[PDB]
Amino acid sequence: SPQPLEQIKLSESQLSGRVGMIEMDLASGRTLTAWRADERFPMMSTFKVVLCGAVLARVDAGDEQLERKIHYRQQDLVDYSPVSEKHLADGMTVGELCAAAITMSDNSAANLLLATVGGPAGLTAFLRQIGDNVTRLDRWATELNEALPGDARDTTTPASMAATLRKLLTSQRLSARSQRQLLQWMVDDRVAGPLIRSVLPAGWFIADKTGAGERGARGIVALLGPNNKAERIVVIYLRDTPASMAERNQQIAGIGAALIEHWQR
Ligand SMILES: OC[C@H]1O[C@H](O[C@H]2[C@H](O)[C@@H](O)[C@H](OCCCCCCC3CCCCC3)O[C@@H]2CO)[C@H](O)[C@@H](O)[C@@H]1O
Ligand SMILES: *C(=O)/C=C/NCC(O)CC=O
Repeated sequence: SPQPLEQIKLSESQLSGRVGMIEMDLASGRTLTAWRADERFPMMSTFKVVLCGAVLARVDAGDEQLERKIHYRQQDLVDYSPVSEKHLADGMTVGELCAAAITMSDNSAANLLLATVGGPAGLTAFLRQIGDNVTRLDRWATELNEALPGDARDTTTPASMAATLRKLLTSQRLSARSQRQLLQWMVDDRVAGPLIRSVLPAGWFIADKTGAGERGARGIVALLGPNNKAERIVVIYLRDTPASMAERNQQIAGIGAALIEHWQR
């Protein structure tokens, strides 16, 4: 594979879409590779990691409990609720809802959690509280993936999302237990984790949350590194490409291949 930046450019050319990417040292925040890092991209389901960061902050403050059982109804369900549709009778705990939202991309679980933090506006206020003045959530689970051209709703930038993920996982804004929990939910992703491991060389750590939307929108927020360590945050978003899901997945994997082959920088 060519150098990371060269591969990212080739991906735009081949997809006829915009790619946004940041490679950041998790421990220090040093930005290593950046491309359209300050441009806007729909977050799609990747917003679920920030959502659970807001939930964890409420737990730390004594305003929420991961054990709290939420009983919900069938009319509360939205498109794609693999886990939540199975618990209409017994409900799910707040912690279970976060595991479902992050590890299975369960949309109803995400919406139930979103309401507890004050809806899209409340999650946006949490982002401003931790110093992210760019990322914004405006709609609910299904509707936020529309990715209309030029629509700033439900967007982030690679740079803001990477900085926000680092703040949630390592800045001590969240308690030690909460930082560990958020990381473990990413490590446990069932949608893409196993698939990524199947193509990663031996020795590489992966934790992640992916997302997809209209007009080719696709994205992943991840922790990656050799020697089985979460060395760097890697955020890649794609938008406005007519390419098949398979080719968008392949182009993202290709950027990963470039990073892996040329990791020392
Ligand atoms: O010399 C480096 C490596 O070259 C190949 O590894 C390939 C691997 O066989 C292929 O499957 C992968 O595709 C890339 C898979 C990327 C997976 C996901 C990346 C995500 C993770 C973080 C966020 C963005 C993308 O590339 C590597 C590097 O060329 C060899 O198979 C491997 O033994 C060797 O150690
Ligand atoms: C999180 O990103 C959920 C996205 N749902 C929309 C789709 O999966 C459709 C992608 O083509």
